[PDB]
Amino acid sequence: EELLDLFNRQVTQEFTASQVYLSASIWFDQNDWEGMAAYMLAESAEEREHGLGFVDFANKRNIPIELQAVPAPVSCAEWSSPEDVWQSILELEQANTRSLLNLAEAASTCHDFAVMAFLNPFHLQQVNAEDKIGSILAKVTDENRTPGLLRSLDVVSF
Amino acid sequence: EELLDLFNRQVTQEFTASQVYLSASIWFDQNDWEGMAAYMLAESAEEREHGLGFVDFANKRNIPIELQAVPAPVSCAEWSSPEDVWQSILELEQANTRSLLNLAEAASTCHDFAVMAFLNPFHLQQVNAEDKIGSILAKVTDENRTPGLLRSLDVVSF
Amino acid sequence: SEELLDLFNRQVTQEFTASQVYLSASIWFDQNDWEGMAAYMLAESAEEREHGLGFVDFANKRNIPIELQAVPAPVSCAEWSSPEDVWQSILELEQANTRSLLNLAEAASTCHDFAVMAFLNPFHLQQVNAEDKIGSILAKVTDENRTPGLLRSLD
Amino acid sequence: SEELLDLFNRQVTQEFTASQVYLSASIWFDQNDWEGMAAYMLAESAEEREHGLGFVDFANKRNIPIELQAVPAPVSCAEWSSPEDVWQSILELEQANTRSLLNLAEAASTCHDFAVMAFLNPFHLQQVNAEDKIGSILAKVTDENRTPGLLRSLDVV
Amino acid sequence: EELLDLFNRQVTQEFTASQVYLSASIWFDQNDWEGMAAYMLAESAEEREHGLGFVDFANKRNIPIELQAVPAPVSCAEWSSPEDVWQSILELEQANTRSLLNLAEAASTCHDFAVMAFLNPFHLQQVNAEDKIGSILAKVTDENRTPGLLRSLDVVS
Amino acid sequence: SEELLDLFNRQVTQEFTASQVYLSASIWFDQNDWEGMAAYMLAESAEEREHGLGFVDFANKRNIPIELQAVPAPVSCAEWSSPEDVWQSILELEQANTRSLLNLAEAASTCHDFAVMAFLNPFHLQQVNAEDKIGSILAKVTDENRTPGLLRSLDVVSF
Ligand SMILES: [Fe+3]
Ligand SMILES: [Fe+3]
Ligand SMILES: [Fe+3]
Ligand SMILES: [Fe+3]
Ligand SMILES: [Fe+3]
Ligand SMILES: [Fe+3]
Repeated sequence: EELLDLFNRQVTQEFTASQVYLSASIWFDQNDWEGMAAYMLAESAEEREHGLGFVDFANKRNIPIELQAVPAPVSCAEWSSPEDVWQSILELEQANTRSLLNLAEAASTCHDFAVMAFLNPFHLQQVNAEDKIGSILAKVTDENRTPGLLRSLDVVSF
Repeated sequence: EELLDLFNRQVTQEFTASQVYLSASIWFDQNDWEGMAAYMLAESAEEREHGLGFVDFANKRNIPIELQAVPAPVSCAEWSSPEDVWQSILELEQANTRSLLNLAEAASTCHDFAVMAFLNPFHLQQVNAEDKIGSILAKVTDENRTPGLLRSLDVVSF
Repeated sequence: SEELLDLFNRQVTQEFTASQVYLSASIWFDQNDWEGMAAYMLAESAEEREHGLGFVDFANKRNIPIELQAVPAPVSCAEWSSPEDVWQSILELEQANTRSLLNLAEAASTCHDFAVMAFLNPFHLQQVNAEDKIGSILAKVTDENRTPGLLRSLD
Repeated sequence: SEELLDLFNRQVTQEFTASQVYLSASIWFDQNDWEGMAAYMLAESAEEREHGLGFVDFANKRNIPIELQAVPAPVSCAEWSSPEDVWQSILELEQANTRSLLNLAEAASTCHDFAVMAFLNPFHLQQVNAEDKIGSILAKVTDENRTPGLLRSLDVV
Repeated sequence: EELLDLFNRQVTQEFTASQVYLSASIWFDQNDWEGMAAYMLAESAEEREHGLGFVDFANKRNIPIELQAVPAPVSCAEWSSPEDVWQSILELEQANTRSLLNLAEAASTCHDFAVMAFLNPFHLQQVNAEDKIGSILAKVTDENRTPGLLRSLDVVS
Repeated sequence: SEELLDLFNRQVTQEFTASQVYLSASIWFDQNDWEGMAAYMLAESAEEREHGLGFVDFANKRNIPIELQAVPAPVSCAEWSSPEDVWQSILELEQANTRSLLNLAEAASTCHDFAVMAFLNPFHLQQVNAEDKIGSILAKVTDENRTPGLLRSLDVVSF
């Protein structure tokens, strides 16, 4: 079953994203962006919570879950500035949205109304996540035009 | 794109509805039905809030909103009793409902799960609204069979 | 449209039917001195009645004619002889409850009745939880009843 | 004795029957935009079910075997055309409810079943109150319904 | 009466300004200036409240009100930066002020003391509004001389 | 010190690996209607992840570069068929967690890295408590499961 493999994968995607968020916190912390680091860390925990929510529903609905490996984050090796980090995070959220939409498609094809109902809050959370990340990225990109100015986004606002 | 156009039209319909409700408040106040007036004023505000909720979601989801003219209400030229006003308000809500349904249809066809999730509470609200306005119109039509009687219940209820 | 309106009317019957079966289970348990299991069944009986009354309220608001049907006599109680038999029947009840909701949602879907489908969502998720809760209780009951008297300690 | 046990089972059914009849009254009232009277009937529907539950509880304690019967479909609601028709059916229902409790009490009395007679006492008094209140409402409805629209006033109370 | 047509006009002008504020909110939100967007959204609501205030007064004083179309905001098509938006909003407020002054003019010629009294707080509100928009626009125009810096006005409020 | 810097990195991986193993135990228990044991495992999964994050934080402060590695898929779950099997695996996991900390501490001792040793101290004591508590639960489980049904009683009662 496709629906069931995709549900598994979704758990994996949430934990993958949690680890990518953690990688972002690390790069920020190492480069003394403690505000952006705390934001990424908080998002890491929340992504893990989403994974757990998927796990709990699957268990209730007798969808067998077998935990997969959580792949090592790869984009950190390339990051040179906060702009690069926030852009990777945007891509991560876009990919998170795409995987949920694929899972919803499979559910819709199966007439699985319970799964579709379960996913609705996630669909709306993704809209809010891509908007928030996108907006932060816009701010960072604008402020990084003047040397040192972005270092005030961090200290003040986050 | 059909879903962008319909999403924009939904915004217009909410604000059109807001103005129609305001027109109703005005007719009521000018004819000394202050309770019925207060109710229409409350609704006018709430319809505008729905509109703002659509705009907010559209902004987040990158659906470009271009605000359109809000047309002049016209039913208020033909009103001559409260019954006429409540009947037009029922028909407004029926058109608000139809319009949400067209939107949902477009989103369904596009497999736009986030838009469909967003609309759900509005579908349920429209059930409530058509029911509440139907009920008031029934009461108005019944009480208006005895002279003076309708007036005694603007003054009490509302 | 006719099919959707009659399935909605028959969902009310299903909810009340399930209420009565829960009540039946409560009775068997009380008669056989399982007051803890009887209390649980009595609470679910009230809750299934409330679900019915939710369906009724919604139909009234959406102008779906409701005509209340006979609520059938519960019949599994004639054959229950252990708690296990009762909880197995309640599990079957919930699985049937789930299928009737899914059929209704299937007819709404066909009719493009977005409002009805939205109404049903919380109920689909409630049935997921109900089947899981019942299934778990039955697993426990089945395991504990392997030793004489032990199940009496769960109650 | 057999007859007493029969009648006790029956009473449970009668309570749940009346619960459904009150629900049918709520429905007709809601459908016809009498939300106040519909609220009233809904609350009574709940209450009748609680009475039935109290009989089941007692029977279980006293080892009167109960076996739940079908709850018949309400029938009056097909022919109601105005609130007067509904309140009239509900008065009859309560009148019927009183008769079955009195019959059950007769059977208990013949058996010298003092515990059953004691259990029934608060219900006999509740039935007096119920018939009084329903009768009183029916009287208002029937009076106020002589002026078009005036009964809609009662409902907003 | 010109006095009556101008009073109706004024309602349309308050609602037009509400819609124009809403269009500025949208442009800001779409361009990730969430602080400016919130500010414009609150002003949109307040202009609607002013309109509603004129409507209520007109009803009380038997000034027949007939609601006009609220035209579509047009400046938003050409905005490219926050400076452009704020400049349009200043122009809206200036227009808002002239219209109130024209209404007061008509009221004065008619010796309509009640309308003049009703308008007093709005005249003083407009002085405040022009001053406040003018001051934000001066900050915006100054800060936008250094790339990124304006993005700090938004974030700090 | 590269040995030190690698072992520290590997310790993060070990804490997150343990987090996932505890999640897998939680899942087994839930699937098999042991909701009390499943809650306990879930709690422990969060706690191990917290330890991992504490090691990350200290590394960042101390300029020990952390590069996150793959967190391996739990595999003991395939073999579990009773709660005893699950708790046995979790004992062995903790024993492994203990050995990894001790090896890290050895490396820090060789390097005279007093700050790393001081940092590890609370974890060494936590590991004593952890092994003791899992070992104790495993003893109870093993005893109660000698009578059919009895172990259920103590998922539902206790936990
Ligand atoms: Fe997520
Ligand atoms: Fe609306
Ligand atoms: Fe149910
Ligand atoms: Fe009764
Ligand atoms: Fe103004
Ligand atoms: Fe650890």
